[PDB]
Order: sequence, then structure tokens, then C-alpha cells
Amino acid sequence: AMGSFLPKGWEVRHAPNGRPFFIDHNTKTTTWEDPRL
Repeated sequence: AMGSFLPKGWEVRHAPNGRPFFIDHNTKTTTWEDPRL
């Protein structure tokens, strides 16, 4: 049930070990959980 696009207002970043994380600019949340999953 994977999404085809990142939701509006979100950005991907990568931590030093190469693990992605996700920022939600409009709720000011930073999470390891991919919102498309």
C-alpha cells in the first residue's frame, strides 16, 4: 500500500549512518517512519 509521492510539507534527510528520516514541516515532527509506508 506504498504511496507514490511524499505527502505535502514533508522532506527526506539522511543521518550519518545513511538511514533516512522524515521531517514534517507543518507539525514540526521528525521521525524515522516513512509516511509513504
